[PDB]
Amino acid sequence: VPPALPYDAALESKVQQRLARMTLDEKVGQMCQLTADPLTDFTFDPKAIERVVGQYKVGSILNAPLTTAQTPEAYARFIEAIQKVSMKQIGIPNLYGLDQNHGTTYTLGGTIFPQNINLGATFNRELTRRSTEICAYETRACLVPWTFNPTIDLARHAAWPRFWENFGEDTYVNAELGRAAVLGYQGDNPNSIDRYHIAACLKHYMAYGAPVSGRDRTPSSVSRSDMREKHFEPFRAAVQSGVLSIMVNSGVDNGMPFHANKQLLTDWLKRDLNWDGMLVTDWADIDNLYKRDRVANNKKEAIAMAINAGIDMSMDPYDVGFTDLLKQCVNEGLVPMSRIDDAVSRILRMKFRLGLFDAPTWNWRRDYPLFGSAQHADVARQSAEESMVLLKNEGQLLPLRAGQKILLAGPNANSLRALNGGWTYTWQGHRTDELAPQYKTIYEAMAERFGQDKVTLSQGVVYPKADEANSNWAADSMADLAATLRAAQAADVIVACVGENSYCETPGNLTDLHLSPNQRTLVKELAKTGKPIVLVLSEGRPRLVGDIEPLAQSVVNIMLPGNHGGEALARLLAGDANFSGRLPFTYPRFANALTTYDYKPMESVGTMEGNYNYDAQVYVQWPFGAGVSYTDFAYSNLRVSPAQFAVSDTLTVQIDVQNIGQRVGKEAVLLYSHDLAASSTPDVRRLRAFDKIELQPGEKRTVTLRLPAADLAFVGYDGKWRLEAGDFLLFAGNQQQRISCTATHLWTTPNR
Amino acid sequence: AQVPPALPYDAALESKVQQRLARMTLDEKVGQMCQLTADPLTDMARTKGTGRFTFDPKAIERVVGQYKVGSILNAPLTTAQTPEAYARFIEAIQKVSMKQIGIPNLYGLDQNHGTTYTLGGTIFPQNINLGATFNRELTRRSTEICAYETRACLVPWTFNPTIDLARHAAWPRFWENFGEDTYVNAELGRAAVLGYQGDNPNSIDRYHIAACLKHYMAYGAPVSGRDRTPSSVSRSDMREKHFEPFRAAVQSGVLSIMVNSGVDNGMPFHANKQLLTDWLKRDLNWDGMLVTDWADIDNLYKRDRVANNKKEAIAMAINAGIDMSMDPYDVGFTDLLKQCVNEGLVPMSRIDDAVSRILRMKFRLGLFDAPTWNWRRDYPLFGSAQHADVARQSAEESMVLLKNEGQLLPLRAGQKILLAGPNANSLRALNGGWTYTWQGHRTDELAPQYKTIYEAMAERFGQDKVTLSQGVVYPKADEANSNWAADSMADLAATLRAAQAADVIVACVGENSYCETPGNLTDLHLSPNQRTLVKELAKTGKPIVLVLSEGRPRLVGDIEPLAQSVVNIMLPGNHGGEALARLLAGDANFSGRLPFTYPRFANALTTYDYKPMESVGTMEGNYNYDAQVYVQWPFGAGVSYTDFAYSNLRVSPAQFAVSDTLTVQIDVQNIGQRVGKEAVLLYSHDLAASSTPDVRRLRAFDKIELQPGEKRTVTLRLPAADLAFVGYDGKWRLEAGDFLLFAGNQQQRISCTATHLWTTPNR
Ligand SMILES: [Mg+2]
Ligand SMILES: [Mg+2]
Ligand code: NA
Repeated sequence: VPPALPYDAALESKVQQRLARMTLDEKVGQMCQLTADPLTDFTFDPKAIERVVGQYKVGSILNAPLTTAQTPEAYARFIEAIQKVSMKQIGIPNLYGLDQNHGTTYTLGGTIFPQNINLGATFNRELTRRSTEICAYETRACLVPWTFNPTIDLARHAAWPRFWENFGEDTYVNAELGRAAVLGYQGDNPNSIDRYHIAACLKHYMAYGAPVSGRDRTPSSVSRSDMREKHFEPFRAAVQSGVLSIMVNSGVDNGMPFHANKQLLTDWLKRDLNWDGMLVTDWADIDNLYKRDRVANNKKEAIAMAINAGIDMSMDPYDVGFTDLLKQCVNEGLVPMSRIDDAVSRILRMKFRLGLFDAPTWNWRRDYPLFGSAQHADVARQSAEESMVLLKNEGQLLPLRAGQKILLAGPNANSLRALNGGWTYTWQGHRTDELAPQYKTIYEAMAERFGQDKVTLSQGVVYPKADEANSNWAADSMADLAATLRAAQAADVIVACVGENSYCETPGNLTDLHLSPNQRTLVKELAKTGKPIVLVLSEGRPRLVGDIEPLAQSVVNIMLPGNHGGEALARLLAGDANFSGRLPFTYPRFANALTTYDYKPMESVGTMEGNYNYDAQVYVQWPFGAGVSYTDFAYSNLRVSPAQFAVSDTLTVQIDVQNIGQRVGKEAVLLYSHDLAASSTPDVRRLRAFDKIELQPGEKRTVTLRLPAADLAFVGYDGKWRLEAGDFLLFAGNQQQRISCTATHLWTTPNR
Repeated sequence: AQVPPALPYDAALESKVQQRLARMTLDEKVGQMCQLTADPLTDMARTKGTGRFTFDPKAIERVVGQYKVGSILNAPLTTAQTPEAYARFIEAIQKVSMKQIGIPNLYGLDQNHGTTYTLGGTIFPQNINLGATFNRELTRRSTEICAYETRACLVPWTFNPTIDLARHAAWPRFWENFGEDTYVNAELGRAAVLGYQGDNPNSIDRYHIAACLKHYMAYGAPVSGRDRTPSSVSRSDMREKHFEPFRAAVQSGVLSIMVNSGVDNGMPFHANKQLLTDWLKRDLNWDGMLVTDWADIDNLYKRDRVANNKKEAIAMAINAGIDMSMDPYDVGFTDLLKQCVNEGLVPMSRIDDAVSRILRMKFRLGLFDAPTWNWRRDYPLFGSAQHADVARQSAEESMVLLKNEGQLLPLRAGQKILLAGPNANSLRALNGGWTYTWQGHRTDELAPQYKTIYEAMAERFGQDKVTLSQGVVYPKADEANSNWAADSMADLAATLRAAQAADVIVACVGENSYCETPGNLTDLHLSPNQRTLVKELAKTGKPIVLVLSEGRPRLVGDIEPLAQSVVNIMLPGNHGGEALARLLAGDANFSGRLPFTYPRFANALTTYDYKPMESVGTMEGNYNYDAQVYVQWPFGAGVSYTDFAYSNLRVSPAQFAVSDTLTVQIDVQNIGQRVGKEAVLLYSHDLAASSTPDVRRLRAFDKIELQPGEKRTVTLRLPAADLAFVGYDGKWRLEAGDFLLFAGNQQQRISCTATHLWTTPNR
C-alpha cells in the first residue's frame, strides 16, 4: 500500500545524513524521553540540562514543569535553555511534548475546550478541527511542537475513568473526529509542519478503553472481529491522514502487554499501513513489563522486548540509565543495530518534519498575539454549546423566560473544576478553581445572563476541596439542605447540577456506577417542593440517574464542557442558542446491564423474524444519538443509488431535512446501516456517515452522503474483511431504505 | 498425527452399528437425527380435563412410526412425574419404535441434581454446592444415585453434567456448574461422568445412564452477564480454561455433548465447525453424539440471522458437526433435512456419520436388547434413606461458614431461636431452579414432605425453641415466574418484637428460585427489602446468624458487618434444611469452601485467577497479591469450628522438566478441639512468563478428616505439564523458570529447567 505519509527524498536524505554522523551514545539518547522533573531545581537547573542532554544525550523532554500549568514565557525560557545545550552538544534539537488534550491543558491563560467526549456529541468535524488548530497555535506559543493527542480509544465501558478522553463509544465517530483533530493540529502537509502547527499523536493504541472490569489498566478481552473492525479502525483512519506519532496502550489484552506485542505494533500498524511515524511508549510502560506484568525479569530485558516489538522512544520517564541499558542490549546482541537505526530514523524524521533543526526555537514573544484571545474563546464556547445534549424537555420548560426566579442547586453548580474535569492545569484537574478563578462557573454565567436578582445559589450538596492526591474526588456532603429547600420554595424553576467532581486515570476508578447517594437524595428532596426541575448532568462518566430522571421535567447532559461551558449553558438555557448535541454513547440504566448501541440481535427483546426494529429501551436510559432541539426537524424522501450494488460502487444517499418549527437550529444528520443476514451475526445498527446543517424556520435542505460499498463490509470469523451478497437497510431519522449487494467480495489483504 | 480414541475402540460395537446403518432408509436416518419433546405425544385436552398426564397413542404412531423420530425428551407436561408414569409412557414409545423402526427410542431428561423431573427421587445440592465440597467421591456417588433412580423411570440418558465456567456473577446459570475455576469443573465433571456411566463407556448397564457434557463452550462468560448474550473470550482463555473441562471429561469417556446456545466473536456455537468438529470430535478423537440445545437450529435463522431459513440453518448445523437436533417440536425437521440431502446441501457421508454416532450411543446403553426393563422390581433403593443420607452429607459438606465471631456457632441447648427472612421456610428457596419444574417455582406445592430450614431447625432444636417470623416474604410465582425477584415487607414490626424475645436470630436471605433467561438480573445487590430486614433486626441488639440462600452471590457488604456469623448455603436441595440444622447444632462441622469469588461491588467484578496488574500495591519480586478491597470473600474462603495448621510443604523433583510428575506433600494438623474435614487446595504461580501469569491457579485438591490434634500428610501428584499455559499464539508452552506452589500459608519454589513448546493442539 502507498505510504501513509508522502514519500519525500529530501527529507529522507537529511535523516540519513544525520544518522550517519551519530555515535551510539547519541542514538540511544534520542530514544530516551524524560519529564521535566530531572531538569528542575519554576526554576530549572542549568547543570541538570548539561548532564541529561549534554552527557546522556537525551533527545526529548515532556510534561509541565512542577506538574502544573505554566505561562508561555516560563516554557519558552526553559526550552530555550534546553535547545541551547541540545544544538551545541548534540547538533540535534530537543523534541518537547505536552498532553494538550482539550486546548492547552498545561498552559495558563490558554483556550480550554470541551473534552473529546463533548466534541463527539457535536458531530461536527470542522469545529473539532478548529479547536485543535487553536490548540496548536497556542502550544507553539510555548515553544512546544508536539501534543500527545488526539485520544481515540473507543469508550466501551461506562465505568472506565478515561471514558471522557475520547470521542465516545462509536468507531466511525472516533475515526472521523480523530482525523479532524489530526488535521487541525498538523495542518495539511505532514512533511512540513509550520510554526503555527504541531505534531499530533494518536493514543492509546489500542483497545485501551475496553477493560473487562471497567478498571483502568486491567485486561481487556477483545474479540478477533472487534479488534480489527472497531478498535483498530480509528487508528488506521487517522494514520491515513498523516499523523506523525502514536502512543501505545499501557494495558494488556489476551495476556499480552501491548508494549511487547510485535504483531500489533510492527506488523498491523507500521508495516501493514506503511507508516513511517514515531511510536512512543506511554508513561513508564517499559518498566511495567517487568515490574507490573512480569513478562520480563529486569529492565534490560524489558527494554529489549519493547524496542524489538517496534517502540521507538521510551517515556522512561525518570532515569538516564535507560541509555546505558539500551547500549548493553546492543552490545549483548539483544537488540540489532538495524532496529536502533530505524527507531532513530523515525525520531529524526519527526524532528525534521517539525522544522526543529532550522528553528529549534522561534519568536514566541511576537508571533502568537491571538493566544488566549476572545476570538479563540468564541470557538470554545461554540464547541461547548454544540456538545450539550437536551435529553428531555417536557411541557416546553426550556428555554427559560424573563421574570422566572431560578434556583441553582447541586455540587456542580458553582465550580470550574466540575466543568473541566481531569487533564486541566493539573493532571487530576483538582486545583482549577484555585488556579483560574477568572472563568465563569455555571452559577456565574447564569447570574450574568438572567440577572443576579433572578438567580439564587443554594447547592444543598457540596464537594470538598481535593487533597493533594485527589483521593477524595468521589466525596460529597449535605450542606444545609433545609436552607436549600426553603430557597427552592421561593423560586419558579430549579436547575440542579449533579454528576461527578474531576478525576483522571486510575485514581478515578469507581466501584458502582450509581450517582452518589447524597446527590440522589438532593434531587428527590428538591422534587418534593413541587417546583419544576431542570436536571443538568455534569460528569465524565454516565452515572446512573434512573431514580431521579422521572422527577425532572428537563434533562441536559453537559458532560465536561470546559472553561466556557458555563457561558454556553446559560446561552442554551436562555434560548440564545439552540440545542443540537447528540449523545455519542449509550447512557445505561442499571449497573449490571451495560450495553452499547451496536449490539447483536440476540440481545434485543421481542424482535420477530424478518423485522429489524430492535429494542433495548428497558436497559438504556438514553440511546446513542439521543438529543432534541428547541425546534423540530422532519426527515423525508430517503433515496439511495445504486440500489443494487457491488464492492466497487459508491452509494449516493440523499435525505431531505426541514426545520418545521419556529427557531433556527442545527441538526446532526446520522446515517446507520444494518446487514440483514450475515455469516457473523450482524450488529443491529452501525453509524456509517454523518453531517450537520443549520436550518432557518421552514427551511428544507437535501443532505447528500457518499458511502463506499466497502463500508458495509465486516470482519468475519477468520479475521478477514468481507462484503456479502444480500440485503441491507439504511436508516436516517425514521426513514429507511432497502438495498442489495449483488456479489460477495472477500479481501485477502489485512485492510480493505 | 492422532491421539488414542477417547472411548476405547470396540470392534463388535462398530459391527453392530454398521450392519444396522446399512439396513436403514433415508427416512429412518433423518428420523434418528430428530429429537422432540414429550408435548407432541401428550393429549393436551384430556390431560387438562383429568389433570393427570395422558399420552396420545395415535401421536406416538405418527411421530415415531411415520416420521421415524428416534429420541424423545423432557418431563411430560414439563412437570416431574412418578417413575411409573414415565415407564408406561416409554413402554408405549418403545413398542412403536421396535415394531416400526427396529431401533429403540433414546429418552433424555435433564436430571441435573438428582432426579430433577422424577417425583420422590433423591434431590441433591446443585453443582455449585458440589463445587464447594471439593469432594470427588461425593460428587461421583450423587450421580451414581441419580443414574440408578433415572433408570428406574426407563430413562437411560441425562443431559449432564453442566461444566460451564461461572465467570460472571450476574449470569442466572451461575449455580448449574461447579464454579468459576477450570480445575474444579474438570475434576468434578469427570467424577460426575464416572458416577452416571460407570467404568465402561461401551457397556452402560441398567443401573447407569449416558452422560452429556454441557454447554460446549464459554456459555457462562457473557460479557454483560445476561443469559444467551455474546461472550468475548480471549484466545488463551478459550483453550486453557473454557475447553479444558470438556477435554478432561471427554477423556473419561462421556457418551454425548450438548452445544452452547449462544455466541462468541459473532459466531453461534451451533454453526462453528472449527470448534464442534475440529477442536472437539477430531482433535480429541471422540466418537460420541453431539446434540443441540433447545431449538438452537431455529435460533440460527430466527435469533441470530446467520441463515435465511430453517433449511439453511439445518444444513449449517449438521455440516458443522451436530448429530441430533433438539428441534424440539416439528417433525417437519425430517422433511427439511431430507431436502438438504436431495439438494446436496449436506452430504450423505455426514448423515451416515451422525446416524452412526446415534446408533453407537443406543448400543452402548444396551437399548436394542433392552429397550425397556424391570422398573417395578430392580430399583428398590429409589428414594431410600440410604440415598437421602448421601444427599444430606453432600449438602453438609457444601455449606460455607464465611464468618463466625465470638463462637456464636454452633448453637446450644436452651437458646430460643428466631427464624427470619424470606428463605427461612421454603423448599423452593433451598432447591432453586431445575427442580420438579424448570423454574423451580412449584416445589413447596409439589413436594411438601421435605424439610424447610425452619422445619429442620425446629425438629433438631425442639419445636418449643424455634419460632418463625419472616419479616419479608416472597410472593407465589405466576406461571412464567416473572416475579421471582419480587419480595415484600411483611409486618416488620411484629418480627422485630419476636426478635427482642429470642436469644439468637437466624436470618435467611438471598434469592427465590429462577432458571435461564427469566432469571436475568440488572443489579447484583441483595433486594432492598431484605437489606432493610437485616439492618432492622440488628438494631434489636440480638446476635444474627446470616444465612445466604441463593443461586448467585448477591451483594451483602452493607449487612455483613451486622452479622456475627455468616453461612453461604447456595442451593443445597431437599436435604439442605436437615444439613444446615446439623451444622448449626454442631452435629457436623463446617468444611465447605467457596468455589467462586464473592464480589463486594456491582462494578468491580473479578475472579481469583486474575492478572498481576489488577492487584493493589504488590511490590516487584513479591507474589502476595491483594484484591481484598474488591472481594467480599475469595475463592476458597471457608472456616471450621476447629482450626487447621499447614506445614512441611515439599515437592520432588523441585528441579523438573515436562516429562516429570511432581510429588507434592503437605502436612495438615487439626489444632482445635473438634473433629472436622479440611479441603486441601494446592495453587501455583508462574513467577514470570511470556504472557502475564495468572496470580494463582488451583492445580490439585484433596479433602481429609482429622481428629483433634491429628496431623496427616497429604500427597498430591502434579504433572509438570499442568504448569504449562496457552501462550499468545494459542499453543501450550511450559517455560523454563521458577514457580511457587502454595498450600495454606506454606509455599515452595520449584524450577522448570527446560522450555517445552507443544505443536499439537492439546498437551
Ligand atoms: Mg448480509
Ligand atoms: Mg515462568
Ligand atoms: Na415440609
